[PDB]
Amino acid sequence: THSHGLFKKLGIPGPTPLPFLGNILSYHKGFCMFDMECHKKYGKVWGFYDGQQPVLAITDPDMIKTVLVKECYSVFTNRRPFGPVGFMKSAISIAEDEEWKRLRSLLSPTFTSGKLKEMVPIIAQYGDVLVRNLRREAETGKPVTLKDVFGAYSMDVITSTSFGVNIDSLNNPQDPFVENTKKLLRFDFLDPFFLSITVFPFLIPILEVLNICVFPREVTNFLRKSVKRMKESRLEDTRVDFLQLMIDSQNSHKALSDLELVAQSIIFIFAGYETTSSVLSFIMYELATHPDVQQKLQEEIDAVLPNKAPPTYDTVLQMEYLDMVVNETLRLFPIAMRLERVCKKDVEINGMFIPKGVVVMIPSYALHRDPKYWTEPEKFLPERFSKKNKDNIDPYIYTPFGSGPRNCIGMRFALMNMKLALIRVLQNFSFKPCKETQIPLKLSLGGLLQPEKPVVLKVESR
Ligand code: HEM
Ligand SMILES: O=C(Nc1ccccc1Cl)Nc1cc(C(F)(F)F)ccc1-n1ccnc1
Repeated sequence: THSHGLFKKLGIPGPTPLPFLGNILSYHKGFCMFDMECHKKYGKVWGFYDGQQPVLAITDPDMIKTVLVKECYSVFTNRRPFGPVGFMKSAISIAEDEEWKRLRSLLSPTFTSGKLKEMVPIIAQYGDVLVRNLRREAETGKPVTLKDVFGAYSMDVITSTSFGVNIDSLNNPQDPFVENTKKLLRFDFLDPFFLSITVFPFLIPILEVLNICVFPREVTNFLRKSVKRMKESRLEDTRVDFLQLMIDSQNSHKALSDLELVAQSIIFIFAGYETTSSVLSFIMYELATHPDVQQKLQEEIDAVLPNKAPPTYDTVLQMEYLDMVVNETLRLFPIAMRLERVCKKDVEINGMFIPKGVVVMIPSYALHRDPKYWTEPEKFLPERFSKKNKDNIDPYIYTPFGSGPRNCIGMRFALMNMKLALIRVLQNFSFKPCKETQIPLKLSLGGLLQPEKPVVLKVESR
């Protein structure tokens, strides 16, 4: 069509596109598979079309450095729009250009290491809540789905970190916080809706004026009113909360708005609910099929934390083998699967012309399983990140949280929240592969990096 000849005139390889659709039909196996194939059959740089949108994939570590870090503020500043957002336009992950830079500057102190030390005790409380619910699940003698026990833990952590709501989600699934935020799941960009707007981006403004938001409107309105209630109730009571830290910044760039505060509060829930639980389920599955790693980690946890001691910020950063298990699992399963930046101007990077409007993509999943930089990439060898071998890895081929000024702002929080859970559960429980567990676990063919079947494992007291 009009823009389907852009990659041919630049001498860039890629799958031949079909009219009105581009290469969306090649998504029959999902983004992860499709990127790995195009890597094998085209080399280091290739291109494809999401409808009429040209997407350029780069794998050179220097080019990834230029896009994500070097020329970030100048050229590659924003991600591609993904649908009708409504008032959630002010979310930091959705904000663009000057709005994003202000929001990140006014929200960066919220994710300091010092503020994280102050949040460890609160996250610790629901680690003990997790084992109690896990004790009953283990005594039943039946396999346990890890997605639900971790989702309950992640929900409990989010409600206590973002707000002052202290709830046991597993046994109290009736609080309006628990019910509405339970629907804040990841986006399957290969479902009929997101596929349709990817081929029909012209329908996004139509959806917006219909007040059709990508997020559930009932959940957003409830959470906005809840913050309005809490903001008044916190004043009447006159704290360690993502909200309170934002309140303590609003009263003292230019400023942060009341609606902006609500928007960022919801995005923290959206960025943390399933992502933490999904990675936690992935981590425990890999420990069950490789008990040697599970044994050494359990021994290391007992060494740093004798007599089932409670974890502390400093002790968590001390445990090395736990950091190795988390990193290697993220290498096998980068749940973002991709990193995207929009080229706002005509620019040349590392001797390559990038015309304005092209979406530049970094295939995180494809790079993390590339035989070039990784040895036996299909295996779970957590020793790759040993202190001696933790330098050979290129920090721009392994990008689980992204890189540059637009990386995951909650990387330290997520890593601490995940590790705090892993210490408590492993030092009390051991996990064995039940029959229903798929030993060669298969990944889903949709837009999410999730297993084909929910991971079920046998759990027992230690
Ligand atoms: C283990 C779970 C998580 C993983 C694997 C993950 C990964 C990522 C990735 C790959 C990005 C895109 C970075 C890039 O484009 O350069 C991102 C962005 C972001 N994440 Fe996370 N994330 C996780 C959890 C969280 C949590 C719990 C929070 C909230 C406390 C959070 C807050 C954010 C924000 C605010 C951004 C956008 C930052 C920006 O646009 O400037 N993430 N994350
Ligand atoms: O852009 C993303 N990539 C991603 C990261 C982790 C897991 C899965 C994915 Cl696909 N995720 C994202 C998107 C939004 C937006 F929909 F508002 F754009 C808001 C928050 C996050 N997010 C999740 C975890 N950390 C950040």
